[PDB]
Amino acid sequence: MAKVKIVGILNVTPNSFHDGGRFVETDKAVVRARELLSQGADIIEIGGESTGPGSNTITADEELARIVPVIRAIRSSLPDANIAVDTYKAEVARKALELGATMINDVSAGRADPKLFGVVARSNAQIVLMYSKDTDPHTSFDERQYVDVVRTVYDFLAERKKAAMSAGIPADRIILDTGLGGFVSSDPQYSFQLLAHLSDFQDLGCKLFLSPSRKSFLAGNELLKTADRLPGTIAASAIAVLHGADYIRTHDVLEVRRGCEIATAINQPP
Amino acid sequence: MAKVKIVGILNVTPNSFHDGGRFVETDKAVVRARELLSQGADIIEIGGESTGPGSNTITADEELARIVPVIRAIRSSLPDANIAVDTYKAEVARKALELGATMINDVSAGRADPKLFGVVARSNAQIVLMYSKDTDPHTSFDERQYVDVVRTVYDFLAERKKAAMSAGIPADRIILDTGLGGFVSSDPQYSFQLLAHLSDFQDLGCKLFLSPSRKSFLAGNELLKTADRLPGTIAASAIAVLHGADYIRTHDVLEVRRGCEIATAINQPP
Ligand SMILES: Nc1nc(O)c2nc(CNc3ccc(C(=O)O)cc3)cnc2n1
Ligand SMILES: Nc1nc(O)c2nc(CNc3ccc(C(=O)O)cc3)cnc2n1
Repeated sequence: MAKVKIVGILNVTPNSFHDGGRFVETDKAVVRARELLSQGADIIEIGGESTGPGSNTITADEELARIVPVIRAIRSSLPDANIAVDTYKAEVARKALELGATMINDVSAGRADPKLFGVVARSNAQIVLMYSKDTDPHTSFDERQYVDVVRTVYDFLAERKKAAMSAGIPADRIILDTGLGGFVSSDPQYSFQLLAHLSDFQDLGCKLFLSPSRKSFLAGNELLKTADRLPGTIAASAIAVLHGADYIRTHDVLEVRRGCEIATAINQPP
Repeated sequence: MAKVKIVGILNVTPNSFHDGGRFVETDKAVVRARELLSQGADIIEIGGESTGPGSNTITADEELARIVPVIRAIRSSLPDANIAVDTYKAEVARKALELGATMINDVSAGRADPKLFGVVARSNAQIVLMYSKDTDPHTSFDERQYVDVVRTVYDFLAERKKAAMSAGIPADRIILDTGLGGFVSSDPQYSFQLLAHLSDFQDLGCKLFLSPSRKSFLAGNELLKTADRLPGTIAASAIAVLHGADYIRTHDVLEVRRGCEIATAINQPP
């Protein structure tokens, strides 16, 4: 059984407000991609629009203005790099694929932009379909309750896979993500239940993709801030791999790679 | 489902027994004990004789000269702390129990000293019986092979539990440890198989105790040295808890506690 593919998060978020222009943010992104690769990332995932807590929506033009220089610079300086883009906007995905990205990660599962499925279908790229409790990726993180969150998410992902296939994406280019954290509920129990039952989602026939990545459900009893959730991220990501994850999305490539290697080894027979 | 109990390692083997100082400074050990407690250790485990790579045997007299001052200082400045002692020697355990230790951790599983079982039986302390491929804790770490390491270790622990009980120790005071790292084999695959099948040991009726703690089986494909094994230790300890460990022994108390809390949460039913 194979190693997990580590997806290193590269957020392009211009919020410094100083004398330097867009080039400073682009240069920051390139140094960060080099570091992620140094730490053993298999894939560099570029995102121009945060969907974390308290985030809001940007225009497609602003999102392209952020990620296009970055993709260009990484492709030229690091041509071996495997590039993914985190976007739910068809116009953003189309340009990113033309510039050499090979993976599109859609937190809306193709629901925010009905044209995105066709953009990926006409390419050679893979698509990540993630479960979210609402169609809008920037909905507030309410305390959503579930009678059976595993069944709810499973039925959702089955439906979205069938829609992606009807739009022309073959099953072997579809990757599935249960969602975690606020995407599921501000109540952490449901994220833990998806992690406990993650192997069930292998019956949909698709590779699995997870992003524990210091999310709110890892706050624990101490209600840890983001900066203190690295131990919890390592544990959650290792257990996800133990239960079938093929991709792990993370800010902390070195540590999460090494932790998930242990999970992979525990999964091996003699 | 209860939290794991975190056993914080306080090893007071001196830097260089023969070349430098004969003992550690007692106040520095107390400082470390206070940090382990403040990081969330439930138990402080004092040991005067190390058993990792290349360790040296020491006499019972010298072992007492190491741990007695440190136990006395901790019981005076931290009387609420739970004390365990890591020793395979009956005369060390006897004095440790007199001074208030409530758990004896024996890496020989009661084999190295025929009197140890009886000393523990005449106390109210718990005893940890760990599997090792050889009785002598300082045996070199050979590449021991197994046809079925789970079966071998299971039958060993069943036999040591029966021996402890024959010596008057009740089953509800017996704690079992599969061993990890060189205690099992210099081949890491056998330590991963024990972790993968740890739930098989719940048939024995005893709480389970594990010490991933930056051991050699966490070296991975990079053949990481001790300093780089914290992520793997978090992942292995978390997975051990997910698979039924009741105690986790570590010197990285803060991080391993937080990671293991995630494993406990994933184990909880809706
Ligand atoms: N495929 C996939 N899977 C994710 O889990 C994901 N998460 C984020 C970032 N969004 C969040 C959402 C919630 C939280 C919190 O509750 O803390 C944090 C970050 C962005 N892209 C993502 N893509
Ligand atoms: N109950 C229990 N369980 C242990 O696992 C343990 N380990 C050590 C320390 N000994 C070792 C042995 C092997 C290795 C390596 O291969 O790296 C490292 C340290 C000391 N007390 C212990 N007690």
